[PDB]
Amino acid sequence: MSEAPKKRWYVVQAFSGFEGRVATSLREHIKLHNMEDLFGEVMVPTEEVVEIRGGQRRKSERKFFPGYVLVQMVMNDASWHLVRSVPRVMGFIGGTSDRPAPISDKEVDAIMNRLQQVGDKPR
Repeated sequence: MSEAPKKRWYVVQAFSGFEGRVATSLREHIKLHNMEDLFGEVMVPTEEVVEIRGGQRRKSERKFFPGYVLVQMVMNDASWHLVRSVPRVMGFIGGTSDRPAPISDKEVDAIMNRLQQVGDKPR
């Protein structure tokens, strides 16, 4: 491209429990529409399976944020339309439901950083 391309991170809203599968669907739709060029690195704050271990106490809460996924890609009419075609997808998260405002790359790292955070010392 005459001008250096810029990659931006976008948030994807999906139903809880299927957030992991939703990401897999992107690879299929993107691979079929050859949109991989736009998608750079998708993030998955949820695991396809769950661990037997759980909160030490029921009163305790979870800092995990299911239903939210981060994906790096360029905002365009193709990808955008491709995202809507993705099944089990509520929509995008940004200023409006038709154009997700881009966020700094460091901000995207903070979101995933929260998932790594654990309640080693519950109070």
